[PDB]
Order: sequence, then C-alpha cells, then structure tokens
Amino acid sequence: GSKSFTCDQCGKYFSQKRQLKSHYRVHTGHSLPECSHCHRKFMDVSQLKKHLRTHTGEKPFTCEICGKSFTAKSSLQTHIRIHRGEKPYSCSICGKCFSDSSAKRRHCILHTGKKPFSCPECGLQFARLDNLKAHLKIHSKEK
DNA sequence: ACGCAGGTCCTGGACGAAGC
DNA sequence: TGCTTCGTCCAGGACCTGCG
Ligand SMILES: [Zn+2]
Ligand SMILES: [Zn+2]
Ligand SMILES: [Zn+2]
Ligand SMILES: [Zn+2]
Ligand SMILES: [Zn+2]
Repeated sequence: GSKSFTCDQCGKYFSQKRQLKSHYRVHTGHSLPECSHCHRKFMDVSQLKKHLRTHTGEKPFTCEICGKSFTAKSSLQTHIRIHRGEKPYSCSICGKCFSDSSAKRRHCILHTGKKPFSCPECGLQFARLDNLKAHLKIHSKEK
C-alpha cells in the first residue's frame, strides 16, 4: 500500500524496485546461495546448509529406539511412526493405510490406471518408472 | 520369471515462523 | 519493522524387498 512493481513470473507485488529485483532471483537463480562443492543454488542459506550434508554424509537426527540416523528431522519423524505402528495416511478409495505419506500418494495413483512409462524396446507399459528401470535391466541381460 | 507394489529414507522447493 | 535465516511440511524420487 501502495505497490507498483510486479513480478512478470508469479505476479507478486512490491513497493520498491530493489525488492522486486531481490525476489526475481528465485526464478532466475542469479545471486542465490551457491554451494561451493557442487555449485548448485538454493533459495536461502539455511537450505544450502541442509544441502551440505549430502556431501558430508552427516545424519544428525538419530532414532532413540533403534539407533539409526537420518539427514532430516522430518525423515526421523516419519521413521518413528514405523516403530509405533502409526498409519495416519489412508487411501480414500480402498482404505489401505500407510505410515509414509509418499507411499500413500504413490498408491492412490494406481486407481487411475495410468501407465505412462513405456519400454522403448518392447512397448510394455508401467505405472511406475521404478518398474520400467528394472524391466530394462532384463533387456540388458538378454543382450 | 518378473511384473507388481509396498517399505524405506534421501533431497529440496514451499512458506510461514523466528532471528537480527 | 523489514530483510534474512530457520523450522517444518510436503512432494517427489532412488533403492530395496517380497508376493503371486
Ligand atoms: Zn516472482
Ligand atoms: Zn553441493
Ligand atoms: Zn528407529
Ligand atoms: Zn487405494
Ligand atoms: Zn521391454
């Protein structure tokens, strides 16, 4: 109030041109925090520090039940639900429940029947890119 | 067999919260 | 306060595993 500068990518408003220029980095990547190891860029320095653990192998979030360690606290939180049998994610179509939110999301796709991954060698179609990768290894073994 | 699909956890963008 | 840094959620994906 008032804001006269607009981003031509997401439409967000800004009161000063310097504010728009700083925000525009998220679309172009220019001058974003850049990892010195791999030179990929991230939205802020905290996301870069998280990414640094991919190079060091540091896993600072340890499960006190089994002793395994994880790179992110969210992953530890998801892992703890396995020990406690906590399955809060359920498919609304068939009722199958999961402790992992991605396992639930991946399962629900099967009710659509879509198989968008087609083997370039024989044309066999798969709902999962994983199954296509493993399938192509059979062609490599046959050849 | 091997297609199928669930188990598991790593990676990072999204975005409001907290820091300074 | 306003820009920076953080915590966290969440989506996606890589690799693993057993069933029928
Ligand atoms: Zn924008
Ligand atoms: Zn890096
Ligand atoms: Zn554990
Ligand atoms: Zn279902
Ligand atoms: Zn094939």
